[PDB]
Amino acid sequence: PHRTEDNIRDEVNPFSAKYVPFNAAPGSTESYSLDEIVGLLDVEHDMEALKRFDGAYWRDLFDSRVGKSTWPYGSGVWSKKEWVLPEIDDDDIVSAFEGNSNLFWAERFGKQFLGMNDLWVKHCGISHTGSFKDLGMTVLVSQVNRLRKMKRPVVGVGCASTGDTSAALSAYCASAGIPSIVFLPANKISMAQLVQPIANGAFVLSIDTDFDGCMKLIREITAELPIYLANSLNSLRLEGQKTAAIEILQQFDWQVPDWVIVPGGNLGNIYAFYKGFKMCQELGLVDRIPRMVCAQAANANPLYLHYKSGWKDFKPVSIDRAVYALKKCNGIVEEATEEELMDAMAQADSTGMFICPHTGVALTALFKLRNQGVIAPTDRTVVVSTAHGLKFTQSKIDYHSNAIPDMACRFSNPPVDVKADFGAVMDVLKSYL
Amino acid sequence: IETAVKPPHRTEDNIRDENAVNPFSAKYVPFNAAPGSTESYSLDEIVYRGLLDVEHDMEALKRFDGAYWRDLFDSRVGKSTWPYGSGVWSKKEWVLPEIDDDDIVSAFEGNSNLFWAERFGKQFLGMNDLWVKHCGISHTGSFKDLGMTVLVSQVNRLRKMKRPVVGVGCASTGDTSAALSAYCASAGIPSIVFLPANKISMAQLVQPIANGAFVLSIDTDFDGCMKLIREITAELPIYLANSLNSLRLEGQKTAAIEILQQFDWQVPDWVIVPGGNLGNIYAFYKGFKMCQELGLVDRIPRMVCAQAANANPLYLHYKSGWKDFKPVSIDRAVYALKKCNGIVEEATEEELMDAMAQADSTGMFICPHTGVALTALFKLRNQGVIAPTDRTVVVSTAHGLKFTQSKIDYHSNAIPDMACRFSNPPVDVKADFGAVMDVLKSYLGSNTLTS
Repeated sequence: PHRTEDNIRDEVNPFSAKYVPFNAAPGSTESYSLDEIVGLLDVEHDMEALKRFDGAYWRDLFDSRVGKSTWPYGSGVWSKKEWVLPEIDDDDIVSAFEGNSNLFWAERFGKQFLGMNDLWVKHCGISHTGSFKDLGMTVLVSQVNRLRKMKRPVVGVGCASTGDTSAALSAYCASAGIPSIVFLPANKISMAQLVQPIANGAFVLSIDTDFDGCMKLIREITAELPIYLANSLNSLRLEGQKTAAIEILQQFDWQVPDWVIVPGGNLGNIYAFYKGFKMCQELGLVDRIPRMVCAQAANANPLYLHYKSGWKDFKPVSIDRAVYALKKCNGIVEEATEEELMDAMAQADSTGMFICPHTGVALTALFKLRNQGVIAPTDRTVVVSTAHGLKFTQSKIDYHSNAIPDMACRFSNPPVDVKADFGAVMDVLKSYL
Repeated sequence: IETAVKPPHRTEDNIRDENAVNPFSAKYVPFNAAPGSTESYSLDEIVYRGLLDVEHDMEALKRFDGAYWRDLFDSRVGKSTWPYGSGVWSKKEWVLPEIDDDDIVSAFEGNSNLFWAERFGKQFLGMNDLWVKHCGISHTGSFKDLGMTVLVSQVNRLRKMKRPVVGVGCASTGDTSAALSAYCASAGIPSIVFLPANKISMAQLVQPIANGAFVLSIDTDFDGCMKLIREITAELPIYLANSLNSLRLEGQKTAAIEILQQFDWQVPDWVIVPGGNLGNIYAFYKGFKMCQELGLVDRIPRMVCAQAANANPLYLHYKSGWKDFKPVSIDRAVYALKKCNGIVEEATEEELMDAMAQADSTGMFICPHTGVALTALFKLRNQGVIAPTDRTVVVSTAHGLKFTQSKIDYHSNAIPDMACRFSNPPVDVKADFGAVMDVLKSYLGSNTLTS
């Protein structure tokens, strides 16, 4: 007769968190009940309250929740609730038990292509929406669900993008029965790109105008209707995303890896991991944080240049957080060309994986840093995969059919045509074998 | 009191640290018979006297009580050690007891997400304890990975014992082939796909291709193809994917053990298994059964085999009380369903799709088979067979991401001979505040009279 929510409702909160200006002096502070958006905001937890419990207490508390199907600890994010949204009521949490993603030992690729024996991939993309964003959306949508119930007018959530952010947002909104709206220029509508929000019941508007005319319409609409924008409560999603780092540690029985390579499409990622590794060390779960590499596609943004110039010319798509993080962990930034990224992807896939392009960027960077002697053959290294390879089948098909203009596709493995003659078949097989 | 761990060591070397007599073993046995024949797993038998089944020495296993097994397995949860980091190998003693960890080929498959379908359960079925076992949320996006790690590990073992095995072959284009080639690539074992040229589809073969499989586009049909395969394998040491079929079930059954483990060893009332491949339902039965026989739990759940309408004679036989059943091979499914007081139900193409759209509307992103499973669940709910509070688990065998075209077609009302009654296409609107505000107002249902 009872659901898991009842089961746990059967059992003062010392923990809390608040918005704070990202990296400031004694500054100000906002509440999560508010919709502040700005200087970027950062979520700050009461470290004083948390330090009242030692490292062993936190390691054990979290480990005791591993493998459970209870509410809401069955989630890799909520199993660390005290460090994410300490004050939310379990009744408001919107979760699909995201997290607890596969931590894969890349034995063959590590050894055959990098002379490594301890290379791993954190498959954040192996989840229900096929994206790392689910970790952040469970937090954002839960908070929105909380505010909604406190009768703080919130008729729905809005979004103006067509990628993974939108897919994860609409999936969680649908889960809580919260209206989800997607605002897009008609010429940007692609059934393929919108398959998830669409399947998830989102209200997708094909507006006859351009991006600018669209942003203008959104601003006007949200100005008169209680509709929060996806990338508005951006700071909140990092609280969910940072648990992936805590998870890596937990999965290694609380041993800190030497290197963690994070593909930086969204530069908030690297900061989220840093935030997660950092909270673990500050609270004594572990004694150190790993050095991190921000792997970027060539010419994606000025981050790589600044890194090469020792950060000297850096002045606070917003690389502030990434710079801060990399500085704090003696980090590094490396690039990968379109062709390196794709060839690395084909090489990884040839060893049995089925990765996303970003992971190709991460592995290219790993290759380079290996040659440069920065990363040792025996360094325990973790590459973060943020999206399921299945989302990039067209790209793989193009590469393997040598259909990518201005690229050799040197590792393509197209089907081999052969006549239905025992002799002919035996000959091609003989060569292959 | 032990030597410090070496930095050049991998988790595989790290566990080689072990030496007495292994009390556990398994062998091929004729499926469902009386006292008799047997063959080793190192052998390549396929039929007997016809299906083979893997039998474990229950005598040896029963020497350890239920609590010992529950605790041994639970102690491996959340670990990244070799090979226990795998949801399959964490139950090694019950899968391939004699294989050496050095021969195991694994990508730490298993430990898949067990999701509480709160909203769908309550809103569409009046249920409070409905769950989905996401076997499809894995590296190849398929449930087959649980079986291929076992099959490819065994093949890898036989290969190293110098028992000639130059590679593995396959004549299909679906998930089986994707999982097979991924694991083969992982062990550096040649993988070959034999297909008629007219059946080659880059989209259907993206994984074996990306995984380095040797894909042959043969100018002939299916029959000419099977003939060629029969000939090739007769002169070359190449095992066929669906040849060592029995072995795959050993891996697949761990999904059932995992469901129990995830519910803190509490047996669900119902488990609904979409039966495209009829071996699935038997694998789950095998898993639940072994847990009860060894005392981990004291009962098995009742099961439902959810089939697409007219997929095979299983549904009919079930309706005729199995009376007319005479031993693509439904023998295993029948046996299992009989053993657990099981049920068979159907779903039409449209019911399956509508159910899929309804499930997705609550936040999921399921495969068509899950639609079949939910349609069956709906029916059994109406019939009163399944109670509103029954702890029920629906098994999803493939990631919804593998069926985006299908969803796109349905939501764009482009599926011939179907209403697509729950399609949710994008809504066209003019760039006018008033216009936009009007559609949103309607959507948000902010009217008090037509609320």
